[PDB]
Amino acid sequence: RPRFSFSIAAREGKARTGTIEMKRGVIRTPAFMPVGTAATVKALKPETVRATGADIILGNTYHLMLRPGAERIAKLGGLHSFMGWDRPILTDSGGYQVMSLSTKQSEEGVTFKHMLSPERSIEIQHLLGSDIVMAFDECTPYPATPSRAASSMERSMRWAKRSRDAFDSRKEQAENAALFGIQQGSVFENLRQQSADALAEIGFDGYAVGGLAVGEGQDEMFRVLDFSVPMLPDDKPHYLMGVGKPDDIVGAVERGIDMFDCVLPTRSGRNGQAFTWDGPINIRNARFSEDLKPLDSECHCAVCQKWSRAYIHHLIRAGEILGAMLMTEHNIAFYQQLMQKIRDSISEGRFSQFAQDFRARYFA
Amino acid sequence: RPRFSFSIAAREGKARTGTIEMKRGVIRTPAFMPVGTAATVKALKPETVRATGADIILGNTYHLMLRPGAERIAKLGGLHSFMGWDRPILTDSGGYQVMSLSTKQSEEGVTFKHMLSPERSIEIQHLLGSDIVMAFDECTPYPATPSRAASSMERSMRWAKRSRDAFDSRKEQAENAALFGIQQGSVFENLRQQSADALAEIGFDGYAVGGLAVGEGQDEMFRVLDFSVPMLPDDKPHYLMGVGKPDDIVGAVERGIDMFDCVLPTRSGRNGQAFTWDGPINIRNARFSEDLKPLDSECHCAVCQKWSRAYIHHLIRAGEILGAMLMTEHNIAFYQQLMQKIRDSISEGRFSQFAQDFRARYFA
Ligand SMILES: O=c1[nH]cnc2cc3nc(NCCN4CCOCC4)[nH]c3cc12
Ligand SMILES: O=c1[nH]cnc2cc3nc(NCCN4CCOCC4)[nH]c3cc12
Ligand SMILES: [Zn+2]
Ligand SMILES: [Zn+2]
Repeated sequence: RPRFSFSIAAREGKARTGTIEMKRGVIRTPAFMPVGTAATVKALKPETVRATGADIILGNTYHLMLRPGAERIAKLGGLHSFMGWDRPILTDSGGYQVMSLSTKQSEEGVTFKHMLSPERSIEIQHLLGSDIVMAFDECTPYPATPSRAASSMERSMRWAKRSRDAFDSRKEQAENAALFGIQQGSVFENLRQQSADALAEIGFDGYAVGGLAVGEGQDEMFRVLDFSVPMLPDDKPHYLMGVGKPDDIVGAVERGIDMFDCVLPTRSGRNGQAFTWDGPINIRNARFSEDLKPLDSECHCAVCQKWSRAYIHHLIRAGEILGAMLMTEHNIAFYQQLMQKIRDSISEGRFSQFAQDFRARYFA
Repeated sequence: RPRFSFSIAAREGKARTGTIEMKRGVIRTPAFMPVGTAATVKALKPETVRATGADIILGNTYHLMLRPGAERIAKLGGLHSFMGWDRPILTDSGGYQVMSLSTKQSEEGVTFKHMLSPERSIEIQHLLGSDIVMAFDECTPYPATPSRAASSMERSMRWAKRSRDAFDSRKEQAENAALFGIQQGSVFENLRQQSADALAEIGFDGYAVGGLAVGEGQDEMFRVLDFSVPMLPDDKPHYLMGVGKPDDIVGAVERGIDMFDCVLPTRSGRNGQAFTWDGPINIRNARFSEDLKPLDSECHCAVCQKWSRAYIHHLIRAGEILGAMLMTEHNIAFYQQLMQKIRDSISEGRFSQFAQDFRARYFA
């Protein structure tokens, strides 16, 4: 019923658990968003994505704005109808992948081989029918000089204001969707503070920590999160973009993050990597050829209820589509079970113990 | 409950409809068997294969005997457990693909780059836990001289007797599975008769028409079926190997065939060809880019209940796994709906009219 309502039900240290209520559904936080690259979570029907426990998916905009195109998807009834996912979708701005997959940069926006600006990005996300819209920003490369990081962040803040204005100008979008801003500033505490101040001044429904998971490594990422997350408004969701491995997620939650997206469970799945409570395994390895156990001994997913490591080993080695399907369903389910354990442990005031127990076993 | 019981419930001309009862399930005839190439019906979970209406699948033996190997599959609990399909499986002998995918031929069997003989084939199928076992034969190439066809057929008949003996020697196989013989003789009526006589003398649970769908074309295939099928025992199932397109199936049923297998619905599915009552379409074609209709307007499958041509067009053009999944599920469901319409129309004594109506619309 509500457009966007974030409620925090429980806390432990910097960690929070709660819910975001939106018109298309409730999102339990901390949340993991499976990534839909070109209007599909690779190798999964939407009903299967939901069966794993996902409340919301991320829709990449960059590919969709090229093919089939945002106007075409709108003509076909919007992204939800098009792909058959009726729950919330968070769309990215399209700019991150422009820089990584295409470019000419200016104050207006980015030209690439088309022009993408804050205004055009917001309109594209509107045409897709996004529930959570990301402001159009610039992900500062790493490493960056303080001066380069500063000028980059400042441009992102101007683009954040333009994103806000474009979103607010579209009545139907403002009434039915939410808008998140993205903090920049590289690894520099003062710039992160200036960025947080600028975003709070403008005002958003949620705040992402941008500019991380770009090669800096976990120690440095955690160091930056240590000071950066407390700068954001406490009463709104905190979203860490493009993170990450299970241990990255646990540590980020310990530091105040409420939302995550990553291609790892899907991409790894197709490549033969399965996540387990005892760490990742490569199912192609010969040691699994006669292993009748499920991928993970505790996992509640449909794959682990029915098929053996030996069978999935065979499928992946044979290049069979079903191999990709089963690995992906399991990995996404594993990620959702991780999030559920995180939510329950915070709710119960035993998250610290969970984090310690998780790491001891995962890295044994 | 029974090992193998074929009952004919209704007839119209040469067409029959009925059931084969086996320990793992009932098979409604005329039946279409989706093909499982390497212990998977490509891009489908077994539950989805069943949801389309399939009563039985065909398991290719050739690939499995190489990897993971028949002894390994037996150690892992058999093919049914391995792949998660608990209903009947018909296994081929492995010899057809040896000739088409690998060879040295002799009276003992075939050597290839391993030796495959009637005895080894039967043992492999036993290790897999097959419900319907195919005799090991030789598919005569087309065209063939009468003398070459004759010597080839005669060798197949000797191999059929050896297959029978090997099957009967394995108590557990003889008690729980069925054995089909394969008629040869190329396009020659006298040789087809000699082959049928030899097979009936030995005695099988079912009889396949071999040596067809090997380049002869539909007119010639139908011509050979016209005289060949009546030579087989009327009271046992008739199985046409490797057929075929929807119109091939309808015409073969008109000529007395009860069982079919073909890679077309699965293989075509992955390649972008969808079967419809108005003929096949290629979903990649630009004309489908904004088409909100389902693949077929009447189809009862889950794919046609939920997704548009436009979406599947997008998926297939993007090389997305979900595209292969949806196309394959629809095509297999379409084939099963065809078989259901065939069964109902024969039961109701209106199959002739159905065949005419089907062809008029399919080829309009
Ligand atoms: O500042 C950002 N602004 C807008 N989008 C982003 C997306 C981002 N994605 C990553 N990292 C992705 C890490 N992946 C891990 C798996 O393999 C692919 C890379 N960092 C990101 C930062 C930003
Ligand atoms: O005498 C036979 N003996 C044992 N196995 C067979 C398998 C057979 N498979 C075909 N034809 C297959 C036709 N396919 C159509 C679809 O594209 C691939 C070929 N004909 C066949 C004949 C025999
Ligand atoms: Zn699992
Ligand atoms: Zn359909």
